[PDB]
Amino acid sequence: MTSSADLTNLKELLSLYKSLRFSDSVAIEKYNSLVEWGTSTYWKINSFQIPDEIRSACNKVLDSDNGIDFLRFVLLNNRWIMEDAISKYQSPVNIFKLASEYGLNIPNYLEIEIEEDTLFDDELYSIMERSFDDTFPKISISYIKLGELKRQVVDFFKFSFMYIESIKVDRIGDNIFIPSVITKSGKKILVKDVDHLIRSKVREHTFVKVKKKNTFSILYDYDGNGTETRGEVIKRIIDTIGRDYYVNGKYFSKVGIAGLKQLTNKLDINECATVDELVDEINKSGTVKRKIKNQSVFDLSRECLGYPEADFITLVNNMRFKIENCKVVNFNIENTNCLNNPSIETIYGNFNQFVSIFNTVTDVKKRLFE
Amino acid sequence: MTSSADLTNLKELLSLYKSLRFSDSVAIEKYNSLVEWGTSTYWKINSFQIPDEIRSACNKVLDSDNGIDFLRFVLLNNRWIMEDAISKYQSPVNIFKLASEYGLNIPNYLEIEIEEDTLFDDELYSIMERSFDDTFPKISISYIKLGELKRQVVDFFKFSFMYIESIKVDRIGDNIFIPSVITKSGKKILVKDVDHLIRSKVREHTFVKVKKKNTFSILYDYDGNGTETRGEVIKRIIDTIGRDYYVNGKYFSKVGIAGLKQLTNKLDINECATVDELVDEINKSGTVKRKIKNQSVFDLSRECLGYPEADFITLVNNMRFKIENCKVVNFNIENTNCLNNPSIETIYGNFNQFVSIFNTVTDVKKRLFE
Repeated sequence: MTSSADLTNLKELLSLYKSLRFSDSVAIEKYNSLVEWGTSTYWKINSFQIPDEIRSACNKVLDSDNGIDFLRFVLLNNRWIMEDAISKYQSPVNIFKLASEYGLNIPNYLEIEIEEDTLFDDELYSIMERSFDDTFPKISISYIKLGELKRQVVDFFKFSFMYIESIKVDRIGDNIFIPSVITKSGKKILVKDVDHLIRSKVREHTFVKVKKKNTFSILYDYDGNGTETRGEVIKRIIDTIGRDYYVNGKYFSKVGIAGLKQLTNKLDINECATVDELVDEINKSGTVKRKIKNQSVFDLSRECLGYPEADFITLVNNMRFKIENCKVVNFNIENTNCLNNPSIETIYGNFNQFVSIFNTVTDVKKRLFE
Repeated sequence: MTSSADLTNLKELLSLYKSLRFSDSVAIEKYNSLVEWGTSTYWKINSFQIPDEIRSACNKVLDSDNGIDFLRFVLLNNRWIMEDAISKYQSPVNIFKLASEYGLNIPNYLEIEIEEDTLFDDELYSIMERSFDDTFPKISISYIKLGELKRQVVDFFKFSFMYIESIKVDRIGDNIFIPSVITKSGKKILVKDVDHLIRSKVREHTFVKVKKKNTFSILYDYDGNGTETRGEVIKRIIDTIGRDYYVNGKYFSKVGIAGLKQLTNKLDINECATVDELVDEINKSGTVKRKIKNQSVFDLSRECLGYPEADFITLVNNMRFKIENCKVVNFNIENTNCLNNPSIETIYGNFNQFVSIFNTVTDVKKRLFE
């Protein structure tokens, strides 16, 4: 009832099971048939970097069914609100509960049992809309029918032209802000990130397409006559936001102790909340002092920010400056073409942080070999 | 006067000279200094596939000075008209003469000796414009100052709105055509390739931007409100050109014996100008007959055209057909979304050739095992 034949079949399963990733075709078809046979005899056979707070719970709930290949999160308001995962056999009904058990933000799952496949209308979405209470701006009303791995998607909306007057920031978390487009008619409009704002060509004192929906209203993508190149937009908005914010990831952040933070990082020392604490920690560290001594404020304050080696220079050589006491007080870029390079604008938006850490390292280097 | 030291220096030059491609930095700086020393002691230390007619002469004239890293050709009217090459020390004055000696099309080099760097005006370009006699549509008036590796570029022009009425082909070579936009005012307008035409939202019976210049007038790129997706354009133009042309490279070509040509290619046989010659050559070839027998007209007439394996199917499954005697007489695609894929439109434009070779292989397979 157990022979050598089954042994041979399972041996081939053994050998090619973890060569399945890139096997040859006959192996994959044989495996489809041998998972078949063994199951009745042997019973076993555009998103970006999500930091770890979510990846831990992801690693747990992916153990709930090995058909799960990814998890689908909506990033909103600096929150990862899962809605489902790409599973092959497990209906997400356990999955959102699990993700709730593992610290993943889930929505208010108010799913009307649908018998006949239908698309929702005025009430059919409105009433669920009240019942949802989405402090998160999620506008896709989708219903999962259990028995499938897809969904029914309903959403209705208008669009018009709104007259912007100015652009703002709005704190949403720790030191983090978003743009709230302010209109000549006293209304605020939302966007997703900084790059949504950029892509829009958003400026002041004109009309633009906006998609108006009842619970939320979102600044509509762009469709018009674009002659205003990207760099001009980047420069304009970087000035408009103010000189106190740099751009971290999808968001802003004020310049502050994070400079001392990164710097203490780069020199293998303890956290120093103030500057004299820093100079002390350096001074007692003969190696850190002696490895500052050989360097320049410029090379060091750019190595503490990881700009690659060179294109930094194509930037630097494109602006004029204002210095006293060997210390930057002002600066301004005058040729805007370089910003049209991708690797360039990531450095440009991230500049005021570099200026500040530069002044700081200047000061410590002055007072240390003082 | 020759010692062991020089031996050591040249040995390092020897070792790292052809590691220079990806050496480490000290090696490259040492090499900069040792090319220096040895030269006084040892005296030695968006273009696409250009077919070989030009690459042979390229390989010769790149031997004229090893500072030459590429050659810059302007492709025009199915001709590779060189204008210079990226040389580091050799002024192109010998290079265009060389390229003339090796069968490379050169322009009419009428260069006014400039003393003071200046930009040309009405006469200053016009007179040279007559003297040039460019049966090729090259509009860049650039002057090389000898003593540099750059140029002075002058060109002035207007633009307006022209009312197209229809679109045409125009034979330029062997079996090759171009589009000549025909306007409601009886004028013809030029373009570079098919893709210029595509990325031009070109249709019938409306106004579009055109850049008007004295000797040539060129259909201006697009800048307007684009809501008409790419696939719709592809379909429209493929129909407009006619059912007798497929798209080879940047150009068109009539369907014809090239089918028999490619087919004879794929089956390792002699050229057969007519179909019965073909059936004979197959019939006497027992191996070729016997390797047709196992196949299907479809798989074979798609292998003779190299469509990869699969997306062909996403195409095929998107159109309706018209067959008699197991032989396609008509077809028409009804879902246009797939054309927005790049690998898809290259197959779509190249279709009528496939239809024709399909009918042919059907016929030979019928008459052979007849």
